[PDB]
Amino acid sequence: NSCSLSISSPDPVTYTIPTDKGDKYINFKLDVPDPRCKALGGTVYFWGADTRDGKLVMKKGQDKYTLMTTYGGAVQQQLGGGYGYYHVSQKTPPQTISGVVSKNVGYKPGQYTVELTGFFSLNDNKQANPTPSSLTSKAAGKNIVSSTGTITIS
Repeated sequence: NSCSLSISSPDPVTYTIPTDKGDKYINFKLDVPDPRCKALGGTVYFWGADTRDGKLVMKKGQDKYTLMTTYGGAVQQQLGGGYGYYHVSQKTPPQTISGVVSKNVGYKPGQYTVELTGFFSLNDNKQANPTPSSLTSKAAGKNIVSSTGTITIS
């Protein structure tokens, strides 16, 4: 089938910097419709502009910062981030992506924008687990989505 993951970031996340290393996660609400597409395993693959592989970047105006974004939500244990996929069933809820700020920095206050993709690798006709090798042609044929959320530094 032909399906994609939603991207809904619910307003800027409030980054509390109590001790600089406070750290917080920015939530992007991803969701794949049609249980038929989800039945494959609806593997969640996302990437932004982070410095490691591409995860997320907080940017406002001319201030873009690359942070190590590793997501949770429903991720398998902790194997997340770029190429961090989970096993979605036809009855699995939307997949939430969480972005982690460079807590080694302690950025300056501001409402930054975070760019994220987050498609699901669809296999069709299997109902078990999609092929991660399909990521090699990610932009080709696959319904890669992209949105921009927000991070309020505090």
